[PDB]
Order: sequence, then C-alpha cells, then structure tokens
Amino acid sequence: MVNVTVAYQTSAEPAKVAQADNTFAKESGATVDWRKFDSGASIVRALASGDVQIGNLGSSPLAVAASQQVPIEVFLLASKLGNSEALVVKKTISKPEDLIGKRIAVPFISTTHYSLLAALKHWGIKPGQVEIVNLQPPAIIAAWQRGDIDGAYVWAPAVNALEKDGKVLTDSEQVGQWGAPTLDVWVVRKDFAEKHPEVVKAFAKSAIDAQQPYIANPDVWLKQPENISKLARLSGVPEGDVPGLVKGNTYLTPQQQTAELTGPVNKAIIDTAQFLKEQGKVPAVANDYSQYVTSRFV
Repeated sequence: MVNVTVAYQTSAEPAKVAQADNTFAKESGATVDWRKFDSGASIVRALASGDVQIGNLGSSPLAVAASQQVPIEVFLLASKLGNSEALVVKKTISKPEDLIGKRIAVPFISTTHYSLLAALKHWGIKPGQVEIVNLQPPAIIAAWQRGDIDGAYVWAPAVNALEKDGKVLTDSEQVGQWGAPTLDVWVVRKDFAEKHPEVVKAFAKSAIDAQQPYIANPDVWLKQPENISKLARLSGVPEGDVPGLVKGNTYLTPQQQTAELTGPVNKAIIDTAQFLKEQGKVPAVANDYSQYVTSRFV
C-alpha cells in the first residue's frame, strides 16, 4: 500500500485529462491525494517538509529549491511556457514605460515573477521603478476586482480573469524570445523515488501518454469535448478559454523528454538561478544542477 501526495497547479494543459481520469492512481495502484497549490513557492515548502512527494513547479521555484539543496529531482517536463502566462494590466497602461509608478502583483518567485523581472530588464526599466507586490493568484484576482492593483503577471485562471477587462502587455512566449524562457516541470523527492520507483515511472507514463495525442494533432485533440471539459474543470476556467490556454505552451514527445532531461534542463536551472541571484532573490547559486535532473523515469 502506497500513499502519495501530488501537488498540482492550475495550468490548462493536456495532461490534466490524465489527472481527471485518475490514470496515475489506476496504473500505479497507489492511493493518490491530489492537492491544489496556488504557486510553486508553497509547493517547495511542502516538498521540503515531506508533506508532498511529487510536485509541479515552475522553473523559477525549481531553481530556488535546488539552490537551497531541497532533495528533489526534475523527472519530467510539463510544458515549455508561452503566452499561457502573461502580464495583464489596466487598459490605460499602453506602453512599458507606463508601468513606472504602478502596482504590479506576482506570486513570489513564480515563473511570472521571474519573467516580470526579465521583461523589465529587457525594456530597460529598473524593478525599483515599479511597485512589485507579492500576492497569490486568488488574492490577485480579488485585488484586481477592487482596483487595488494596476496589473499582474499571472497564469490561469487569474490570467483569463484579468484579461476580460484588461490588456496584455507582454507574455512568456515573448519573454522567452528575449532570452528568459520559463518551463513547468514535475519533481519528486529522493526518498520517495528510492522506495517507489515504479510509482514514479507510472506518474511519468500517465503524463507523457496524455500529451502525445495533443502533440500529434492539436486541432483534433481540441475538438474532443471531454478533453475541453476536463481541463476547464481542473483549471477553473470557462470551456471557451481552454483552447487558447492549451495552445499557449508547447509540449514534449518522449524523445524530447529524454533529450531535454539530459543537459538542457540543467542549463536552464543554472541560468535561472543566476538571474535570480542577480535580481537579489537567492543568496547563493551553483554552476551545475545535475543532482536535480534525471531521465531515469522516462
């Protein structure tokens, strides 16, 4: 009897179909407690305490966790982030220079915190010129509704909630093109991987299998109504928003998973940590994070 707690986040992406179908529990035989978390930083804390054994992290919280020597490994990429993550602002903010003096919310050290800082640097705006405030996405939505912030760099469901009456100023496809790409990954605690390697393998299988039909033909995948409804439910977004969100990232074949986990993810962590250090968010970083990545479960 295996019990495993999986920390998940709200991105609308094809592997949510396997989550809704309970495929991981069915194939692994484990009792799975799927726990929704509002951002990666809170997942890092739950991984470090042992309350969570498998967790979905943005690349920015991943780099923070690895720089603190949390005993976790990336064993699977979830997505390469594009415009599914975006900076949405009040409609009177028309140009990046209009961000000066404004109150912009991001969840602390999320991929969108990282991308906001990378976007400001690319634009030549110092982060001290913007009032950057840290709120979790439910609080961001509530503060936006009451007019207490001028914008936020967010993912679903906050990104589409804000965009209904706001404007997109930049997004993570653009910030990636400017040289600061972000990723979503799955990580596992070493002690869990040591005791239940076949359960970890079954998690990776369930996620990879769910994404391949989308990769093969996005438009055919998106017209299967149960694919849309399952993502709408788990992400908390209207069905009409799901296709745009799903198309806002790219996903990996099994060959691409093995390729990325054998070098590129390490390099991504190295660079992400270095930028976070330069922005004053992490005190110490390493020049190699190979301890934090593995291909052995795919």
